[PDB]
Amino acid sequence: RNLRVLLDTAIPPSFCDTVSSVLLDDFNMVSLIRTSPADSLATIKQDNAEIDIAITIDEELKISRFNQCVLGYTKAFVVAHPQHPLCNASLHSIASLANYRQISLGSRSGQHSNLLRPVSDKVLFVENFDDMLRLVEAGVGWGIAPHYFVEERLRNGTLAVLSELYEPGGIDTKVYCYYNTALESERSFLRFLESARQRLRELG
Amino acid sequence: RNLRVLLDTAIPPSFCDTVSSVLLDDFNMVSLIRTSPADSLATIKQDNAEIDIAITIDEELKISRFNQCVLGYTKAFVVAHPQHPLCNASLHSIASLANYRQISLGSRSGQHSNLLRPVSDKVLFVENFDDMLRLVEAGVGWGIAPHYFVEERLRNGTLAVLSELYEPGGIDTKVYCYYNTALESERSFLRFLESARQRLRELG
Ligand SMILES: CC(C)Oc1ccc(-c2ncc(CNc3ccnc(C(F)(F)F)c3)cn2)cc1Cl
Ligand SMILES: CC(C)Oc1ccc(-c2ncc(CNc3ccnc(C(F)(F)F)c3)cn2)cc1Cl
Repeated sequence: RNLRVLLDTAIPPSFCDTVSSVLLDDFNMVSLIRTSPADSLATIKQDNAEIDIAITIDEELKISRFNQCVLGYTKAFVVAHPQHPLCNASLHSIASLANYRQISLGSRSGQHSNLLRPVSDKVLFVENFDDMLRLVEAGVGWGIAPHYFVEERLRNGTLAVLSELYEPGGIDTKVYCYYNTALESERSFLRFLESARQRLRELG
Repeated sequence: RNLRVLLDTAIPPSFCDTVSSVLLDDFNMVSLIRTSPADSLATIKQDNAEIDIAITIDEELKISRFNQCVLGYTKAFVVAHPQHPLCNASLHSIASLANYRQISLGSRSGQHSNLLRPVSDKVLFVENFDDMLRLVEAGVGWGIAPHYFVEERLRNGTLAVLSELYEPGGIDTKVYCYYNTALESERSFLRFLESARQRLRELG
């Protein structure tokens, strides 16, 4: 039968690399789908999408018709222009960053998870990290981005990090894997889980 | 828009690993499809399948509505049971292997490419390498298989190689990449080509 895997934008692509390497060996067709973390959960719930596996950071225990396991952790950072105001203060709190503009990830349904619910009251919603960064690089605000996006930008100084007194080394965020009940009865999935887990570990 | 990549069974899975790693970065949805090498070409020709990229070993310059490039080489071997008759003779020719039973890959359309057209006159068609090997291990005949299938079997002695005076180190077979004209105008594809090429090289 056909499979349809979903990976949110927070998960780096070299992960879907190793996901498809494994699943094809014991399948016919594997469809990889990318979505904003704000849209990931809402997508699988639609019975119309026939999503069989979802791999995202958003959290929910009330998801129905699916199950839930943990694959590992990804990494995120609070970034802002190097000359952005809050780099002068090595001691900026949540209530201090809530008074500036955040570049959040707006959802296509309007709902906002407790995960990606913006922190600031002055917010400017986007649908993807590429646009979140095009703004943050212009100094329009700050935002929380995956490590793989802000990796190059941080090394060459186009972009600085604000989240080091909060959590040194970046904000670790669980990657979860929702999966439809029927795949419980199958090896390859268990083989995929063990490989996906060892795959997210190697990214540290 | 949506993409649908096709990989034949002769190409190992860790290759579709690196194919999807690259394409997703600059796409929304990538669908990976596995097919017997005998069925690969016939599939893309069907305009009903909406195949956008095909990656197989079968050869044809008259393919219409597509283009054609070369990605690298895979490897194959002529294998047979270790106690199979033709291991006694270190000097078996094509006309000597044509008198025994071959386990070929039959096609769903009946047609047989000049590539996978069986060599022997006594042939037993299968649709996949797993069944080709279940027979060859039983000593029902010999067959031409990809390196990644007969890798473990050869190391632990469950299966021997007959194709070393023909071509030492295994029969190298070009992997090609057929691709629809519209993708000519795009970077990621050129980025995919250069990565897929360096990916098949690393498998040597
Ligand atoms: C420096 C300190 C004073 O400020 C902050 C520290 C931490 C947080 C913070 N909020 C939400 C979460 C939940 N997880 C994510 C939310 C959004 N996106 C992502 C990802 F980028 F991974 F996709 C992950 C994690 N951390 C917010 C602030 Cl403002
Ligand atoms: C030892 C010698 C005396 O015998 C032989 C030597 C070589 C050949 C031979 N024939 C066809 C081709 C074409 N390429 C493939 C055909 C089928 N399958 C595959 C793959 F496995 F890769 F998918 C590749 C290559 N080689 C046949 C014989 Cl009998």
